[PDB]
Amino acid sequence: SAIERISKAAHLIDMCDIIREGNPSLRTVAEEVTFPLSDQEIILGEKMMQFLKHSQDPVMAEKMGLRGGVGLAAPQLDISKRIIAVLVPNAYDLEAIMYNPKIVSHSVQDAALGEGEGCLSVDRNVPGYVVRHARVTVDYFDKDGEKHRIKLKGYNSIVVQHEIDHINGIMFYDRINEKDPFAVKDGLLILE
Ligand SMILES: O=CN(O)CCOc1cccc(C(=O)c2ccccc2)c1
Ligand code: NI
Repeated sequence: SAIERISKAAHLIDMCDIIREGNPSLRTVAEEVTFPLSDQEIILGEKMMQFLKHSQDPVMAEKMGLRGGVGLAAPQLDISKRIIAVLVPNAYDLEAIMYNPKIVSHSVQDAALGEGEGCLSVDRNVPGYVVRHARVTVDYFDKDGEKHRIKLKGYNSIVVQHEIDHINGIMFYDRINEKDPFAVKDGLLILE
């Protein structure tokens, strides 16, 4: 069991735990977690966040051969559960382990990072503007089953949507304009 070996106290998540394109799991819709959470589900969220911090540490990332990341979703670890971790640097602009996250409202205005996007499960560069909602209101539960409702914009908004896409089986390039990858449509805000 992926969640079983990953949640072992001694286990450190690394690139070898992250599945890549082709693996059906990344295109499957993740199952919601029930409350109360099991100890493994709590530990998993903590392991995921630990990985993000390790991936953002020069020495640590080097040692473990880690790709820098600002977010991670359980499906990427071959665990089909609606659990995601986000860690956006400013200490941190956003630090959160989210259970059953859901977008409950979104702006009509769209947004896209001017540099495009990349994915830990994608070993290649896919240029283009990843079209997302500029702003989103997200509901999620923390490890204690406490509900949170937050509003995100700018970079944080993009990052959370990218991870939520993973628990719904969507990849970043699925939102890039096939015709013109760098086309600027009315209402699209380019971030940079
Ligand atoms: O699912 C998780 N991953 O694949 C890890 C990466 O997650 C994310 C989430 C949102 C954006 C990106 C980027 O590619 C990026 C673009 C410009 C500036 C900074 C970041 C990566
Ligand atoms: Ni990704």
